[PDB]
Amino acid sequence: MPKRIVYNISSDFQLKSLLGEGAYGVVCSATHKPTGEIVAIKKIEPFDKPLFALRTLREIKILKHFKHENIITIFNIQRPDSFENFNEVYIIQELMQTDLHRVISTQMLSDDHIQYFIYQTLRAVKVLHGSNVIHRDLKPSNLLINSNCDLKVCDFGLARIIDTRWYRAPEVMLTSAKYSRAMDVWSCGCILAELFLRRPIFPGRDYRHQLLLIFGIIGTPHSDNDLRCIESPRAREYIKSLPMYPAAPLEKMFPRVNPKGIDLLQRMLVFDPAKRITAKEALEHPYLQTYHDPNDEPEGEPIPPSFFEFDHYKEALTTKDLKKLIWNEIFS
Ligand SMILES: Nc1ncnc2c1ncn2[C@@H]1O[C@H](COP(=O)(O)OP(=O)(O)O)[C@@H](O)[C@H]1O
Ligand SMILES: [Mg+2]
Repeated sequence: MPKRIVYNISSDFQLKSLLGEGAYGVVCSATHKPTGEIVAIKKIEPFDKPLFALRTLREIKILKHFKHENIITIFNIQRPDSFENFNEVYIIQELMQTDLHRVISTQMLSDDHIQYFIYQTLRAVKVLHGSNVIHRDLKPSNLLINSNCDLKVCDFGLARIIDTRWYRAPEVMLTSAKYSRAMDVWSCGCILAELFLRRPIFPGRDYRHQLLLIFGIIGTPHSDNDLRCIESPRAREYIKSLPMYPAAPLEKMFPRVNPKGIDLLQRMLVFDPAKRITAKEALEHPYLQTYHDPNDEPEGEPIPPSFFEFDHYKEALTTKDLKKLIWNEIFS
């Protein structure tokens, strides 16, 4: 518990350990004295840029609205004592043991575990997509895991309601990419790839490098038909200035990996977003039959765009505007 970590929270809590520290959030476990229960508290200081406040608002509205076995459970949100003093947001949630990035880099995983993790990740993506929400930042560190391997997705601040570059879909990097469910499926494929390979599959240093590593594996879109899904004719030019790589032979690349797993993986890492398998289909794929239960996979209920009506504001919301919005979401 670095001393330089201060939480203006109810004294009922005793900070125990530091679990994460970024430019947006800081997460620590903490004991709740009245019950003895250990929890996790995500502290956010969102009022220096509108971007951080928008991210904060989207994240708590999502966490307060969604209830699903594979979505992190929120217990409550600290109640600020006054509006003037309100400068930090403290989200109190169920404590999880670790996250998938930590497991992947510290554990050898059996096939059964890889199947179960990717399965739960897809089950969460399905309910979000069914509710017309795309996460947009799916990666192993945002997949929380506890001892019995239950997985729960977290970090919902970048979500959007429809209509790290290492896990980003190519379409997102070639143009003013439209938000689509397919970009989450692409990240899911990068995560499945990482589970098999035991390290990230496309660790690009920059945008150029990233595309280089990507086509290296899936094949360079050659024919016009392939590039017709790319809006910016210049973007198409860029692609053509690339080597014409052939789709790598994954069975030979991952000789110790379950073939069905390989098959599912190639249906996810497809250049053309429209040709990418959907979350729902992926749950129905043979690789996951041990876990698939079409009567236990919530389809979701549509959320209107007005749920984040502020994402469409013409004259960009002021920080004070955003502060009242966050405050009202906390007290409701
Ligand atoms: N509920 C939780 N239980 C245990 N660890 C957590 C929990 N929430 C977050 N963490 C840890 O904190 C890290 C960062 O949290 P995250 O919510 O993704 O915030 P950030 O926006 O900073 O990435 C995670 O990668 C994980 O290791
Ligand atoms: Mg995160």
